[PDB]
Amino acid sequence: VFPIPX
Repeated sequence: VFPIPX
């Protein structure tokens, strides 16, 4: 989930 790579 942006900004999270996963």
